Amino acid sequence: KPRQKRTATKAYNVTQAFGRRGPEQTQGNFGDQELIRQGTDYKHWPQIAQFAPSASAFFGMSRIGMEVTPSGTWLTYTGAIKLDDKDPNFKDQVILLNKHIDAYKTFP
Amino acid sequence: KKPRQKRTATKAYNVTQAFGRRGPEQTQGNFGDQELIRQGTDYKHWPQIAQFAPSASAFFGMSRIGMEVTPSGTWLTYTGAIKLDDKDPNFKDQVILLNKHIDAYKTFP
Repeated sequence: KPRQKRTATKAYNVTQAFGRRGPEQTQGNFGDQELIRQGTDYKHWPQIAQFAPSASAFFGMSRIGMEVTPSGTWLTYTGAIKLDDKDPNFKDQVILLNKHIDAYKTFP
Repeated sequence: KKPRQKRTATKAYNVTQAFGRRGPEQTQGNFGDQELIRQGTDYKHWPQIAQFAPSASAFFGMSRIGMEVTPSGTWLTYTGAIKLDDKDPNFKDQVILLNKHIDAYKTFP
């Protein structure tokens, strides 16, 4: 199955499925060590996954493009998802997302 | 009623209804010709498009995720790229299909 259809778990983790966390255009930057090692087994995974798009929304909400580089042919995507600041758990949701965004920068 | 990112477009609740008019601005979607806009996931080639959409795990694993707080609220930003498989015997058809939908809105009201 292609990379975009993989699901990370304890036995096949985020790094294995999706590469090291990092800053470059081809890399993902999301996840602290616990999420990287556990994937969808991570204790707070469903609280993160609520923000992941359906296939329909992915193609409906995003700015989609095609690029061709020496490495290959790429379907590019970009977008933004608004958090509901009336959700009771809003403050915690933001805290959780921020804990995982660029977590790798403090990997010792 | 569902959060925008969990909606599913269909003939009953089409791409415009679920995700707004296509156009060139940000958070504005640019993907879909008139047939896909009207049909969503009922579109005849929807599976050949959906093969490129990430799982929840992949979306958070592959993408560049950010958080933008602005006068309108708090936004989770995402950017990334999905590699097509150059060795897939249907690669040429995939490229044609995606290109047919990217910025299709430019050609119709």
